[PDB]
Amino acid sequence: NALVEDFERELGRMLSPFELEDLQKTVSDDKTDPDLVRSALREAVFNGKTNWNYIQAILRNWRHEGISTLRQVEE
Ligand SMILES: [Zn+2]
Ligand SMILES: [Zn+2]
Ligand SMILES: [Zn+2]
Ligand SMILES: [Zn+2]
Repeated sequence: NALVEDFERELGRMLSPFELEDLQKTVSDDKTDPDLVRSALREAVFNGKTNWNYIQAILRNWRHEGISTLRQVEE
């Protein structure tokens, strides 16, 4: 999974089952574009804050504003 692979490379560690499951959920259940997830990861990297919770806070701030696809944030 390229996305998981992005996460593990930046995090420098494997995702836990819970994180793997959280990612599945956000993408399928919550219908979040994987490229939107990846751009939250990008933004955490660009901030020098590559940690799970920080990436999720970026995604939550975007979800609050009704943003679930990368086009909505701008491709
Ligand atoms: Zn990648
Ligand atoms: Zn969780
Ligand atoms: Zn959910
Ligand atoms: Zn993609």
